[PDB]
Amino acid sequence: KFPRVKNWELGSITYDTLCAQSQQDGPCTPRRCLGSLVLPRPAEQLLSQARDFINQYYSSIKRSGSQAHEERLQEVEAEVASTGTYHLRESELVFGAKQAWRNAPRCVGRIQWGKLQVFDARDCSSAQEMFTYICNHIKYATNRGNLRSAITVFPQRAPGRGDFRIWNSQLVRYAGYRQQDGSVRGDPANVEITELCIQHGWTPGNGRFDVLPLLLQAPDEAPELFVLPPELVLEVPLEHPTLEWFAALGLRWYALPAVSNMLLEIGGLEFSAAPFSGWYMSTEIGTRNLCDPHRYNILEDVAVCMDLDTRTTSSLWKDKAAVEINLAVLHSFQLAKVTIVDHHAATVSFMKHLDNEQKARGGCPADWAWIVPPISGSLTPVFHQEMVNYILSPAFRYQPDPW
Amino acid sequence: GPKFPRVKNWELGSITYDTLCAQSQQDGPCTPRRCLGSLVLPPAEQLLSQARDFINQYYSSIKRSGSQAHEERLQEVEAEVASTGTYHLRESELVFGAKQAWRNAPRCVGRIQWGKLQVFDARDCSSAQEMFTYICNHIKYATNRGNLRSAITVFPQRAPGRGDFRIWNSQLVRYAGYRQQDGSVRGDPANVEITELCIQHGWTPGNGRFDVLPLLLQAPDEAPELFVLPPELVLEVPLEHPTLEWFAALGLRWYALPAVSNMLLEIGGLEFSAAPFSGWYMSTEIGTRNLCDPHRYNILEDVAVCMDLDTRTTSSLWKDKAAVEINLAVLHSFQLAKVTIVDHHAATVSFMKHLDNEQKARGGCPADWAWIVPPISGSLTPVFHQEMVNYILSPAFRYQPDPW
Ligand code: HEM
Ligand code: HEM
Ligand SMILES: Fc1cccc(C[C@@H]2C[C@H]2NCCc2ccnc(-n3ccnc3)n2)c1
Ligand SMILES: Fc1cccc(C[C@@H]2C[C@H]2NCCc2ccnc(-n3ccnc3)n2)c1
Ligand SMILES: C[C@H](O)[C@H](O)[C@H]1CNc2nc(N)[nH]c(=O)c2N1
Ligand SMILES: C[C@H](O)[C@H](O)[C@H]1CNc2nc(N)[nH]c(=O)c2N1
Ligand SMILES: [Zn+2]
Repeated sequence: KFPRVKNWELGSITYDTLCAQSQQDGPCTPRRCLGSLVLPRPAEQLLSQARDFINQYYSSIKRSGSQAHEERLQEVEAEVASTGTYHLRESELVFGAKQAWRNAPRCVGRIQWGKLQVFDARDCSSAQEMFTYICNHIKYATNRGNLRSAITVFPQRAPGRGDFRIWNSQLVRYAGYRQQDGSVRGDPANVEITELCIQHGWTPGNGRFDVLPLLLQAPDEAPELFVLPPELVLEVPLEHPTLEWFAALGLRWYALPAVSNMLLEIGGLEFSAAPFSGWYMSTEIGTRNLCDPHRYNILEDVAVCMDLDTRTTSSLWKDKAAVEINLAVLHSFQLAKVTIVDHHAATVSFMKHLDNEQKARGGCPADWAWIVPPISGSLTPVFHQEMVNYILSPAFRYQPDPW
Repeated sequence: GPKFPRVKNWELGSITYDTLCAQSQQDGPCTPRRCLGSLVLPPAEQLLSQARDFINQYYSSIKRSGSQAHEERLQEVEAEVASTGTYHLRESELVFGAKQAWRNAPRCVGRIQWGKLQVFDARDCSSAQEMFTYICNHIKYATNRGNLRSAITVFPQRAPGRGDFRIWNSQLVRYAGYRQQDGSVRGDPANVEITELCIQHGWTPGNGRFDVLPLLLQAPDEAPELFVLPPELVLEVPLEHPTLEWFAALGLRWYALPAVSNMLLEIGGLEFSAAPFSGWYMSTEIGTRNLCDPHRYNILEDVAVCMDLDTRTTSSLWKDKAAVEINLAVLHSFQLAKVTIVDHHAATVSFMKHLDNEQKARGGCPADWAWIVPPISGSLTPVFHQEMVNYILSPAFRYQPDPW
């Protein structure tokens, strides 16, 4: 039937009936659960996704059955019948983008879902125009450190025509320069994208925190290279509140977390270039970006600066170092007046969100393994909260790298 | 290419495929519509097919699959179920299935040790006094004065039209939880119910934070009887911190032996309702869950205050700091007292090795990511970065309803 969802800290029980409105399969079956996998392994179709979304939309503005509702359904119906596709009204698009964020099972920032600035960029016809749009998104979202959630939406995909794409996974990323002695200077996650940029004519640096250029691709054209104006890219030097040697490590991170390679699906329409940004949760930088073994991997360095017993695991040097690194990030962002949220405040707001959604929709799709932060899991309330995972539409999806 | 789940390690870039999951006979809670992977609690013909499957597992494991002894044992079991409705396991079959149930347990991070398990056959036990004796023997052997040893004691199987053997307590060692007149709980809140049950059954209760509970043991079709463990059998470790000298003054302690006693051990359709097993602790079980869960001892605020942290703002990471020191204290104290313990780094490293071993041996390993990843320092350990497939294999350990 419907999943009984229990919170083990409070003894409380909800029933998820929102999951019944899932029209898309996930990776699991009764025989085996694949919930920990990061990636996923005619015109009547399109028409029904379209009607469904238009229905959601008119329900959202409390105008179901009305004249504008009926008329909008026929517009969509007439357009698909004749051209095999259709187009969204700006207001529908705004609604759709907001629902997509709201439906995102991995996002711990969804308390904010109704407060999203949506830029319509569907009147874009060149890489160069994409660059102008992207720069404005960055300026707006960054806002001198008082970060604001934004999405910019580029022209949808069209049958038998290449996609608009941003090649970079994030609008802001540090280069990863593969040294021929195996090692990597900079961010190992970005070795491939850095190499692509160089091949398309970028003059490379030799630092650990070199901001990449963007490769933008207008349909069926080679990607073009655009160096972002340094004044648009706000960064925070990292220093520790009590450990005065920490700043000497020469660490920094950018302020704007903007995903640029995910696909946005609304009403059966697909937007292959639709970068979005909010603000960082501190553990994203402090734990994953700086401490992941296959990223900057600074745990041992900091642990030695703290004069810790690296010899054995049981001294918990790793854990001690990690906490200070995360503390340094929160302190540094706070000192620079750049918006940040720690994992405790984050998960506390997420619980409140689960509650809002239970009353609003009868449930909330959430991915436990992603919502629970990378350190201090059970210290946060989400750890103790059962969650149901499923795919609702509108939705953000992964898509292949365009190369 | 391959028609089996693809499994990736994101730290190392390595790919595997799980073919073992194909052997799964029991469905879990998930469907294509929704993932319920994070939920904690999600006929002779029937028996025969389960039994045949197990005897096949057994003969495969001794490499006599297809043999005469194999086909004979099958006929023996089929003929035994024929005249009685049940069958019985040979001793070494019981040992194999006990070890295979542990090896199959998706939630257990200690499975590297699965081959080294002492199996105490107690299928001759006929009273509650006898259960207590066997349990005491288990505690003595498993504890081994601090040099801990994996063990399980198997009591008689469920029998048609006859009451189960049951240990009412969830563990062999558990602290009491006394509900106060002011609504609070003294001791361990996890154990309020079992505590009140012990009292109802005649236990004279203490009033400490760390009172060991008596066992409520139940022989077929009999009321449970109460048994107090002799204190010298129950090894405890006082908790101190290696540098913070005041930590020892908190008066915190924990027992050495983690022994689960309310789980049902299923082998070839046969159900062993009382089959307590024990290993040694992974340090975060004590330091993070037992000592810091809000609904357990909840000492995080206490420790933080002592460390002089700013408990008024989340962004001080005072929870994170205190939690680290509490885990360090758990480790340091067990080490100092020479009681076996494994930290969450060492444990996960060893579990990675287990996965590699099982990949070669069985072509996969069922594993519950939410339960394998530790409750602090998640992405600091390698299993965080390891994708896992979860499914039910048999023989298996299973949750069972509480006897009352
Ligand atoms: C406003 C502050 C926000 C915070 C604090 C936040 C937090 C997070 C975090 C921690 C993750 C996990 C990502 C990872 O660790 O790789 C995530 C993922 C995600 N977020 Fe946000 N988020 C915010 C805003 C937004 C916005 C504005 C959108 C889109 C409109 C969004 C959509 C998503 C999606 C689709 C994912 C999944 C990404 C993936 O599967 O790789 N979030 N969020
Ligand atoms: C040898 C050292 C062992 C270690 C370090 C270990 C570690 C763990 C840990 C950390 C858990 C998670 C439980 C929780 O967080 O509440 C667990 C669960 C489990 N273990 Fe072990 N274990 C060990 C031995 C054993 C043995 C000997 C058996 C059985 C013969 C066993 C069977 C299980 C089962 C069935 C679970 C799942 C419990 C549940 O779902 O409630 N383990 N183990
Ligand atoms: F190679 C890969 C294949 C699949 C997933 C992967 C990691 C996922 C991309 C990361 N998911 C988003 C990470 C991120 C970065 C910056 N900002 C945000 N962000 C912004 C708002 N909400 C999240 N997310 C790598
Ligand atoms: F109220 C509840 C309902 C369902 C599950 C829950 C937590 C699971 C009991 C805990 N799982 C066993 C915990 C445990 C304790 C002591 N030792 C061991 N142990 C020993 C060897 N391997 C594990 N596990 C509470
Ligand atoms: C294998 C595992 O599922 C994978 O590493 C996941 C776990 N949870 C995560 N959670 C967040 N927030 N971000 C991640 O990249 C991941 N990775
Ligand atoms: C809701 C969630 O599934 C629950 O809190 C789980 C998460 N992971 C766990 N992991 C372990 N090892 N032990 C547990 O009791 C739990 N509890
Ligand atoms: Zn699942």
